[PDB]
Amino acid sequence: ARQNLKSTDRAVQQMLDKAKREGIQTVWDRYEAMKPQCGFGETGLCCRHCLQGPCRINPFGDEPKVGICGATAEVIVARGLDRSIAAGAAGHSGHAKHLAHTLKKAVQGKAASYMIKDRTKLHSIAKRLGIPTEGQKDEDIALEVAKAALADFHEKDTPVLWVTTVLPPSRVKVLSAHGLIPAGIDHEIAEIMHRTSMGCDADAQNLLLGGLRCSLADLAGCYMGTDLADILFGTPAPVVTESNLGVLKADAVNVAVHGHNPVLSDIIVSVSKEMENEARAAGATGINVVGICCTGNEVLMRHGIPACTHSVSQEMAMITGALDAMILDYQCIQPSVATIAECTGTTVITTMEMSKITGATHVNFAEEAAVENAKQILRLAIDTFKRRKGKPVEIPNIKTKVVAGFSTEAIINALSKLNANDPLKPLIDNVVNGNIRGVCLFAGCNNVKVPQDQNFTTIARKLLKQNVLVVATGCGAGALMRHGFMDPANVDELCGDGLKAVLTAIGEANGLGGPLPPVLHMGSCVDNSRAVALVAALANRLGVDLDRLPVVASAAEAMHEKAVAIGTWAVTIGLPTHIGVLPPITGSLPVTQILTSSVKDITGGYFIVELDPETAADKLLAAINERRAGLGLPW
Amino acid sequence: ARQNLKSTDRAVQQMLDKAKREGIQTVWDRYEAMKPQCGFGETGLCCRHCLQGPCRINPFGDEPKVGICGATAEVIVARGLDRSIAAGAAGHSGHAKHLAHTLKKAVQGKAASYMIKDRTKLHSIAKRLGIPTEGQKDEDIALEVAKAALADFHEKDTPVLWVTTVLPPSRVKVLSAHGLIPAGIDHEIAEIMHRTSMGCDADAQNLLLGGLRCSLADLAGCYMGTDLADILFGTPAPVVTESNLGVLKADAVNVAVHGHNPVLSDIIVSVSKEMENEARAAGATGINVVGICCTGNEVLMRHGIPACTHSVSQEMAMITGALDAMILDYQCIQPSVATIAECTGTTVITTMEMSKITGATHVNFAEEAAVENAKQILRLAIDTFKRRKGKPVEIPNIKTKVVAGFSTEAIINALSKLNANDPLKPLIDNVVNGNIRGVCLFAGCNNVKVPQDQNFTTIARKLLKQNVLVVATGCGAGALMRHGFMDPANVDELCGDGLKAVLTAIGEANGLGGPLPPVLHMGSCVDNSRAVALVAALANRLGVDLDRLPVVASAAEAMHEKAVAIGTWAVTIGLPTHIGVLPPITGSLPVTQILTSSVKDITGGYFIVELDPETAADKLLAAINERRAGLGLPW
Ligand code: SF4
Ligand code: SF4
Ligand code: FES
Ligand code: FES
Ligand SMILES: [Fe+3]
Ligand SMILES: [Fe+3]
Repeated sequence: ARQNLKSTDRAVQQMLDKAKREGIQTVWDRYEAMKPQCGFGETGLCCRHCLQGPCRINPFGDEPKVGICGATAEVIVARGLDRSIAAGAAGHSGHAKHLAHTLKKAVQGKAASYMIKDRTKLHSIAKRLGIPTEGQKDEDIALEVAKAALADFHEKDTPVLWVTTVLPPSRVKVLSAHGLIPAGIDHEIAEIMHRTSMGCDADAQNLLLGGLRCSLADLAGCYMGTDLADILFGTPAPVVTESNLGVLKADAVNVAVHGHNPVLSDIIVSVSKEMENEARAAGATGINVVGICCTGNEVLMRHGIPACTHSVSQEMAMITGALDAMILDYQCIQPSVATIAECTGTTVITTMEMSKITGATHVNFAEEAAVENAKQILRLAIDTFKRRKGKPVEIPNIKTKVVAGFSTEAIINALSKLNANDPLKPLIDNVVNGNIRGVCLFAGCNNVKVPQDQNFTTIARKLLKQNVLVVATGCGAGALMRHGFMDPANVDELCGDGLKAVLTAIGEANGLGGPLPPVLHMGSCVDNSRAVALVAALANRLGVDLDRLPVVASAAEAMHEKAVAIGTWAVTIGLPTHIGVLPPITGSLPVTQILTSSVKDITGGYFIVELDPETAADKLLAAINERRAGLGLPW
Repeated sequence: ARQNLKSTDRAVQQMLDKAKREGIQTVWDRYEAMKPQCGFGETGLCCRHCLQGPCRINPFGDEPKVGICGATAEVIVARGLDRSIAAGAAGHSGHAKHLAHTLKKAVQGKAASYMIKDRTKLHSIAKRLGIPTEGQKDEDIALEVAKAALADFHEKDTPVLWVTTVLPPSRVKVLSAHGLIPAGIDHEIAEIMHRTSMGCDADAQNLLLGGLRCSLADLAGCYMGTDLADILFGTPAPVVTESNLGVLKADAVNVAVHGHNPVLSDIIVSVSKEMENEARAAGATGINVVGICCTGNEVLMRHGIPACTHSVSQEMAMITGALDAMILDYQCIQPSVATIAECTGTTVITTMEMSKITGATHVNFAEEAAVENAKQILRLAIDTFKRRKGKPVEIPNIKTKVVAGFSTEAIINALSKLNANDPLKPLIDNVVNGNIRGVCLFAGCNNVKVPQDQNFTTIARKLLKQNVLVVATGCGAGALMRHGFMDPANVDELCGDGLKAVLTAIGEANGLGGPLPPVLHMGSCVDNSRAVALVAALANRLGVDLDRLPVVASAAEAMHEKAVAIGTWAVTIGLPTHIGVLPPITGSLPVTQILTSSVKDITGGYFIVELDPETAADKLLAAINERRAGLGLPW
């Protein structure tokens, strides 16, 4: 088996060979077993929204041509897409809401393991929301912020403030004119589920406008999540760490935090440090916390916790034989981990009531008892380490250096070393003079249909050589970090001369041995909201709307409904947005044309669907350069 | 073509012949074109919750056996079902919320077309909710009720009051012990969409418990909808009217109200009466408003507006050639109506922003301008009548007499004529002495897979002969009314001697020429909440929980996600609940076993899946009789 056809990560390839000889089924094996996949589903031409279904429509040929109730291909495709957007928005609803309740508990004295760690961020959020701070106690300010967060989930006398206060007024005006500003986060989710149910909305344009509005409810959840996590756990600043499977250590208790919410992982990290002696009593060197997926990104960004792996290759951490525990909250966890754990010895532990996996151990994690619950969880990990005494493990000796922690505040601060009172100006100067061609955000998942990381690295290499400033989040950041794109030592190899000059000038002004890394890691998937903050700040500084900026996004290997939601809000706020996997929309040309073309006339953004990464890079460059030309700039 | 294989309604058969010779495609033709339907979808063994899909699992045989992410058949089936429940709950969220906003506007002076029509109901709801009334203005009481309604959509310091205040404390306690009381209506909908997204909840029991909780959010929406509609439009009392296509009149402007919300249809009815002279100026006798689906049920129950048709046969009203307008809000409207309108001349008019149909005319309907918007809509209808001057129409001369309007208040009042201060006692006495074997609620849709009305009438006939008191809502009530089950003249033919004696004694005490009708029409689908009120009142009077009462439900020909949600809350509140179509759960035996068996140990209710109606009737009788035996009663 040619493992490089499955993943371009050599550590993953090594574990795939191990899984094969041990007879352990992987995500790639389950994919092979699924081929050929259903063409109706692949194109979006299937509906199960009532008990008269399933209905399907032949992409081409003869009957069936229409759903039983009369639903056309346009309607069916648009309804399916809208439900995916709502599902993504719901995941970010759950995440943000979790943090809002935690902040509220903390400042009410009900969860002493949590506290206001970033007072400056708290006050800045309060001011943005219009909440008074002068003469007010921090705990009361925080209580008001938490109440405002929770209020954005339902209808009230104002729209969703985590949309209207985070985008420039001109953008809010454009969106309002089209009826696209959400009334409430969970309100929009419910309205999508209603309008897409049988015998309701049956006009493609109307349905898709609803989807754009629900995508902004998702944006609000993301931005709220980042805001609240920064208050509770600290705003990221530049950090140095490592990534890939080689960060596991045979002589340590290896504990992966996996899922999404720092409410959980942040405490695991702090408590693990207090349990060092207890781990040593058990014959370990200590507890080695490592990250998977977004919650890994959260603790990487804030604490420099090394990232083990991401997304599609998550099972491979277990295959090493050295993963003593995998601590889960929710989202993007392959439920296969629960059965693979039987083979590998790993203790898989769920912690949230709405996210259990048959065969896992469930240990409820209450914010009110976070430290004690964390100790219980970590003691299971220690017991597991003891059980593998004398057992061979195979940790690929493969890892990269990673510089990360580029929050928007961190980026502005780094730039301020070149211009203290106008920090964005040096960036803009270099866009204008051509040293920086534009900005591309890589975001989102890996997808088993695409050799792992192949689209991210192929596109990033082409853009970097063309002097594009590249930023990344989520498992896109994960892909790029595992392939060396966050190691400043690789700037000479990867970057165009203009971009190199800029990364070097900024790094040198920040007292570094040299440049910023080739790609700036802006955090987890909710932290795509940080990229919004940066872009909106640039828009405001320039006095133009986001759809005039040379900024694009690429979900190069997208998988989750959350990726569909984020991609859709990227388009809604005005960005050309690449998706590198086939979305289930191709069964309807009219829907495809709306999403890739006519939406430009509504929001200024648009999707670029392109499965070939070299071609995608060309299309992204063309989009950046069109923006440059629109600003009167050379390109 | 043997049209009786499609529908057992002779008026529908006649219109099917007309559609055939005119080449107009119908729902039955679109169904035929869809055969054979996908077996993966039919069994629930398909997942499209991420862009790695579509995934499927062979019901039997070889691979694929598991989803790409590791999702088992149990997980996939349970996640799909949970999303259907959430979608149903969302439709009732939208409906109830619409009414809450309307009530609020009315009493704030912003929508003068609306008012408090049922003051007694307003005060009784206030008291149930714990809202003070003494010394308070009606408008302020109503404002508090509307605010309480809107508050139940989100988390707050109390659970959903439209669950906890409408079920007996012992039932609330059972549900609370299992964590099943909703925190907020839209909150639960969003949590379902989150937990069922990729890489989240992956334990069938955990998922299904979540579904039961979300079904109670649906119950709350239903009960809220009925409560608010009764306040605004009046609580139904016994009425006499007619049903089936023969209620259309060639010499009148025929206007169908179709969809769900009385906010719209109630005004159409009142305004149509004011426009009689304008219709006569146009050469009509007047405006003949007729009902389709639930909004038809709403105006039938309150005003005796005749019901034209229901559910699967809705297109047939248009095929007569005499339907001048079809006025739509949302839900259960086949979008085919928009294209069929081109052939038939009918003006199809949408009115709600989130429910448009390509090719229809959209006329926005604002509560703030209800009368003017209604006149605009009706003037389109009048213009349409004028266009068919001299054109032959074919209205089947087929209709039945219908006695309806049996709200729970109406039922209690009718019983009170036998016992003024203990109205429920005569009903209970007759259950105990065997004159009434038990109670069966028929609810829900028709479904093109089942010859229209065949399950409803077959099951009802068997139960009535066995002295079961039958009540009905929605298009189940529609089926039964179109086949004569709401005409008291048919009591001798249909009813067992015991039931006849009871219906006669109650009717005679209410001053009738004779009995109540064979089946009691309790209203629209949200008015399934009326049946809950009745059953809960019986439970409270007897001092036992609902799962000890000889009461069952049958969604004999279910279709919509709303039917799945209602069926699931029927089970959750403790009822044996029949479904007469194949739900997409058979691909997982463990899920099937939970829903049809082990859930008894949680809530006392359970599903009875049975496609053969004679067998379903036997199973329903067995369930009733088991309840009788549990109470120590003969059977
Ligand atoms: S909603 Fe329409 S297209 Fe979808 S399953 Fe039902 S009948 Fe088929
Ligand atoms: S969630 Fe799992 S089972 Fe569903 S489509 Fe994605 S990979 Fe397949
Ligand atoms: S027919 Fe395959 S996804 Fe429905
Ligand atoms: S394979 Fe047919 S419903 Fe998906
Ligand atoms: Fe993530
Ligand atoms: Fe209905």
